[PDB]
Amino acid sequence: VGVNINSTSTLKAKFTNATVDAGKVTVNFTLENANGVAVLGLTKDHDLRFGIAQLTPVKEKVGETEADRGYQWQAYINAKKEPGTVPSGVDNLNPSTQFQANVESANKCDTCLVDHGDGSYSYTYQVNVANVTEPVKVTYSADATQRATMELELPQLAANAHFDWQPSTGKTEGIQTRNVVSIQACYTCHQPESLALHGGRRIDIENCASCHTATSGDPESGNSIEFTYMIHAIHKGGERHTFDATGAQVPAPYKIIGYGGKVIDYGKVHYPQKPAADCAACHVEGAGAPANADLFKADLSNQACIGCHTEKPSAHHSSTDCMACHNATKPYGGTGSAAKRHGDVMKAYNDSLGYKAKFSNIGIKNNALTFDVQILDNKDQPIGKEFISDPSAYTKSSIYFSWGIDKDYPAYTAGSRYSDRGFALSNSKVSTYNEATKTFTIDSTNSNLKLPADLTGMNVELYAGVATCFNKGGYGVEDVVATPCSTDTRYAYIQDQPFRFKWNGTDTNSAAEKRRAIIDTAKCSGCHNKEIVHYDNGVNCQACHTPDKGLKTDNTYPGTKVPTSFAWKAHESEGHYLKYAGVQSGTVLKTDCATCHTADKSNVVTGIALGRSPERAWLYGDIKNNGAVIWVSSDAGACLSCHQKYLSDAAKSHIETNGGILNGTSAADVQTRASESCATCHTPSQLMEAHGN
Ligand code: HEC
Ligand code: HEC
Ligand code: HEC
Ligand code: HEC
Ligand code: HEC
Ligand code: HEC
Ligand code: HEC
Ligand code: HEC
Ligand code: HEC
Ligand code: HEC
Ligand SMILES: [Ca+2]
Ligand SMILES: [Ca+2]
Repeated sequence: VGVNINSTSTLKAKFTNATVDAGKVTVNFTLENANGVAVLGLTKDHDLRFGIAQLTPVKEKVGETEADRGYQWQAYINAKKEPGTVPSGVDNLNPSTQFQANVESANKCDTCLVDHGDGSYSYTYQVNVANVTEPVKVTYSADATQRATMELELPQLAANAHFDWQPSTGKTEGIQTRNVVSIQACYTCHQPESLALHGGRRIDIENCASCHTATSGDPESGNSIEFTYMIHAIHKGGERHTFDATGAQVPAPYKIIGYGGKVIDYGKVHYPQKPAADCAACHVEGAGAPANADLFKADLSNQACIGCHTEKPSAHHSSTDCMACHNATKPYGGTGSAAKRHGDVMKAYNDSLGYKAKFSNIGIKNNALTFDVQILDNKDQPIGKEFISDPSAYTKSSIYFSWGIDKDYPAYTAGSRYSDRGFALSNSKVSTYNEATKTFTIDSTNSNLKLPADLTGMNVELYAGVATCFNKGGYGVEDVVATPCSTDTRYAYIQDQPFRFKWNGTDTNSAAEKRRAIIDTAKCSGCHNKEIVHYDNGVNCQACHTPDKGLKTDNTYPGTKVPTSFAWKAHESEGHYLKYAGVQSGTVLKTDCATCHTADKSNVVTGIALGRSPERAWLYGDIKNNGAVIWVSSDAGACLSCHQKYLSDAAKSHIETNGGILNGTSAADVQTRASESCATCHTPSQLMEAHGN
């Protein structure tokens, strides 16, 4: 007739209805598995807890007036907490008495929970919601929306459930809500486990909001743990700063002190988004978005701003009433609302999404490469050289010519390096600017380019690693627009696809051969947003960062020599493996190859398919012979982008027994002795399972 709770591998809790009788709350809910079969045997002695809160309209008296704060969750269960253990030698703390909302455990009431034997249950709260005054007062209103929450922790799973309803009417639809964000936006950056918080027993956003209330804080740090403030502060991370009385910028890390005085220092957090002002990463709007998704522009909260900017966001700030000056209805002189000012930041990047390069007159003059190039805005109009950016003296807006782009791009040797195939628009030796057409003419004559003997049949590419200058928002600045580069401007890379074709000697109309699918760049962009690190015209890093690219010195690494390949840069990046980095939440784990690599509709990681480029030879350093230049076969070198440092003898023999090379003197040497059969066993599916997926 049903299935026992202590045996079921899946569980779904659903509230059906709720009732309030003179402060007495009774909720009704059902338990079911994935198939929908009733789950029986839930007792009070299971890790079963319940919360109850009101969505209360809040006004705040700020001086001689009241400001609307919208609706805030107020739990009926709160406790007053004096600070427990506070660690010493830890800065940025201010221990003080704080309130904390809580749930009530069912095991405290012998007659509160009823099993109906059919998969449905009824729970009567131990708290009376009619007159809660201490330690935190909640003025009950039957017209106000109430939220019941339940959390359940079993051996095999943890479950949450919530229920919003209006007591006066019994409506669950068409009532005041505070549905702002969705867990799906969080999952764009977060491993689901990294958001299974506390015991791993708290999963749903609605549960978070029910307990992380505006009146709650951490006693041992003195920090607010209000849902909005906390999440903002956390993600501002190491970029959270403030200004003292002298007007100097000082770090303001958000720290939470917990059990035994342990320190979670969110100053260690590095938010991956560039720029970091795009609210939409969490505040998603559109079809299927939460009802109140536009609350981040309602301008009803100062705490919300303070979460990221603190109370002194500049040397010139003195008042803390953020909404008095930063709003849309009646802004302060010289400034604007958050939406507008944050909008100013985004403007340059949003514009650059419509910026592209137009190539023309491609050919050969005196056995040298030549071509014309224009840089277009989002009106399809050319921009002057004054707007073209040179970010540094070593990083310049340049055009990069590539060949063998369907394989692994040109080899890193004299004449075919990124620096040999690149041409800066500001370098008069190779670049000439026509002012009447706003067009650059490039000639490879005065360079170190070693063009292949015959380009016929080759899949070539012209890549525009180009950025454009824009002004910044600020006092009295109404609009952010393209601005000739200066000491006060900022740059943003243009965003287009590299121009690719098959060389025939006559035209650029013949399509080029496609390279294998390796990574899904939309995944890259999901976490990083507009740009990643440098040369951020899309994700075309593999044009410079080749498998045979020169070794780099890293004194913290065995042999003091590390590769510089694209795969290495991504596989080795600290933020891609947050197990012992950051706050160790495992938010990003490189072990999950589907984080970056291409996967089909059936969730098969096709991007890590082996043996698709047998002719490839990687460049590594021998961790024994002081980072001595060695050469590694195709599939092995892909594995050694993570496995090199702690590599065992048996593992080495495993490579070699199966056709692998780990001691080449050259690439040709490798191709001679290489005969890999790795794709027979190490398949995409078994590689995922081997890494814990
Ligand atoms: C009440 C039953 C809560 C629920 C539901 C959620 N949180 Fe929680 N959280 C709660 C308290 C009382 C505290 C203070 C702990 C302290 O040391 O003072 C916290 C703390 C956090 C933190 C800080 C770091 C940490 O404790 O590890 C975070 C990041 C946090 N809470 C997140 C969080 C999330 C995402 C929740 C929904 C899944 C959530 N909390 C629910 C109380 C309660
Ligand atoms: C994910 C890391 C977020 C980023 C990026 C931004 N916000 Fe946010 N915001 C986040 C959460 C979890 C919440 C609470 C949702 C809830 O159910 O309560 C919020 C809420 C806000 C609010 C509303 C505050 C209130 O009315 O009480 C505002 C005004 C707000 N956030 C502003 C804001 C802005 C301007 C952002 C871009 C700079 C931004 N947020 C980013 C999580 C995240
Ligand atoms: C974290 C998700 C934030 C929230 C919440 C708020 N702001 Fe913000 N702001 C954030 C970033 C990453 C930046 C870019 C500057 C930086 O610190 O890196 C900003 C910037 C501003 C600015 C200046 C705009 C500019 O051109 O630099 C203003 C005036 C501003 N922010 C105001 C503001 C207000 C009023 C907020 C509450 C509604 C608010 N911010 C929240 C990150 C975050
Ligand atoms: C009127 C007295 C204001 C109050 C109250 C707050 N802000 Fe402000 N802010 C104000 C002006 C005139 C300016 C300069 C114009 C501009 O848009 O930059 C600012 C600027 C900021 C900034 C950006 C500063 C910088 O990037 O160097 C931020 C991040 C900011 N304001 C945030 C902020 C917060 C969090 C506030 C509440 C504590 C707040 N402002 C109040 C005017 C006024
Ligand atoms: C979320 C699961 C991510 C995906 C998908 C990608 N990256 Fe990432 N990356 C992420 C984080 C949290 C960080 C740390 C940010 C920091 O400032 O330290 C990073 C970091 C990088 C870096 C270094 C950035 C820097 O030094 O400024 C690089 C070069 C990088 N990531 C590359 C990269 C590429 C090419 C990706 C697509 C295959 C990609 N990342 C995806 C989180 C996430
Ligand atoms: C040629 C114009 C390049 C493009 C396109 C990309 N990178 Fe790069 N990068 C290049 C050089 C010559 C160097 C210095 C030596 C080295 O190989 O390390 C770098 C450096 C990096 C680094 C480390 C240094 C740093 O700034 O953090 C990283 C993490 C890196 N490169 C990653 C990276 C990514 C993600 C790219 C696509 C957006 C990318 N590079 C493109 C040359 C070139
Ligand atoms: C990419 C831009 C992210 C988005 C979208 C969200 N989060 Fe995030 N979060 C991100 C990083 C890089 C980190 C640091 C992780 C580390 O281990 O260093 C975090 C951290 C958190 C935490 C703290 C977890 C812990 O202390 O154990 C929480 C509670 C958290 N993030 C919550 C959260 C929510 C609710 C989001 C949706 C509104 C969300 N994050 C989105 C990066 C990103
Ligand atoms: C994002 C941080 C990644 C994670 C997570 C994983 N990989 Fe990756 N890998 C990444 C990049 C940017 C590249 C190079 C892309 C390019 O254009 O050259 C790679 C490369 C590989 C390859 C080579 C595939 C081929 O040549 O056809 C393999 C086989 C590979 N990576 C394996 C792999 C595994 C097993 C992972 C889980 C442990 C994994 N990758 C995660 C970026 C990222
Ligand atoms: C960085 C993204 C990696 C790439 C590329 C490859 N591997 Fe990996 N692997 C990586 C880590 C951090 C770990 C440890 C896992 C853990 O939970 O601690 C592993 C582990 C394995 C294992 C299992 C080892 C064990 O003792 O059980 C296997 C069998 C394995 N890796 C194989 C493998 C192969 C064949 C790869 C090239 C195709 C490869 N990995 C790439 C990180 C990374
Ligand atoms: C079937 C006979 C396989 C062939 C062909 C290849 N691999 Fe393998 N690999 C296989 C198993 C059953 C295991 C785990 C047990 C073991 O004997 O190691 C592995 C392990 C690896 C590892 C992980 C080593 C470690 O984490 O210490 C790596 C890095 C690895 N294998 C690489 C590799 C390469 C490059 C291959 C093609 C030349 C290859 N393997 C083939 C099964 C089989
Ligand atoms: Ca605490
Ligand atoms: Ca965790």
